[PDB]
Amino acid sequence: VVIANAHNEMIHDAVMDYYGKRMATCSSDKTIKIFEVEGETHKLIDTLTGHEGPVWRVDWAHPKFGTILASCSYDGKVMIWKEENGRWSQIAVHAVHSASVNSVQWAPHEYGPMLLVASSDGKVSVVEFKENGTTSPIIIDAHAIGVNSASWAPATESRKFVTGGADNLVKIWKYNSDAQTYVLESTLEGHSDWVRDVAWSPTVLLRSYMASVSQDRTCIIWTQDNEQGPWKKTLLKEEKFPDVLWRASWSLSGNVLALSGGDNKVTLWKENLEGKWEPA
Repeated sequence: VVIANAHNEMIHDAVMDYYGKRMATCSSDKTIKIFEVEGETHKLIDTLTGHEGPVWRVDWAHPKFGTILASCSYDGKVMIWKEENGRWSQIAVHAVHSASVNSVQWAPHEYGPMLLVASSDGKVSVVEFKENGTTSPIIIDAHAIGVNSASWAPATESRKFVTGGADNLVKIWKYNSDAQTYVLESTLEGHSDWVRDVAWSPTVLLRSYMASVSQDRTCIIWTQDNEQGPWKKTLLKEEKFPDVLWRASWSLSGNVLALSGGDNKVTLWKENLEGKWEPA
């Protein structure tokens, strides 16, 4: 179902609506594109523009609040646009960070219309969209050099999300009505280089599963069982993948690992009966 040459500039992200019927591509050309996919067809609708620097990542909001797609660019700003009347418009612009923003994912509709922003400005922001338009932002420093990922943890307070460091550190953050904002929990060390990406699973089974990919060219699957329980570092393999590792994605169900390399190859992984990993 290829959509050959969607952009002019190299593409940095390919995400779909909750109903895999409409896509969203973003590139360096500072532009994002909306799509329609059927059997093998690709209808190109609008092309989102207002981004000064290369767009990095984008994320589809839950249909619960209509059609909304958020994008983050080098321009140190993340922007969201809705699709009222089949015509794409820019609803709000979030630019609190001072430097590139490399990741932006939406919170489980349960939580609400929340967006988690992680900038290379070393900080991270949490923003929910009220009514009138003016939101109440929440920012908290998260890493030394910077921040590269900010995946969320499923619903359960009890609001958690993992961060990937520019300083090689993976962290866990849980809300706190007494602290007024998300505070640190874990600080799982493991990578020798920078944490390129970290995604948290929705697999509600007995134990929690977290993925961490990095310039150190390895994935460390962080498995923990309960509050007490510490996270068990686990090398996806006791060798190095020839190139870096940029993305890690969790399948809806069946909990399978989508590990987008850098050697330009995508690999899939599963945890056999023991607790190790194998292809698919």
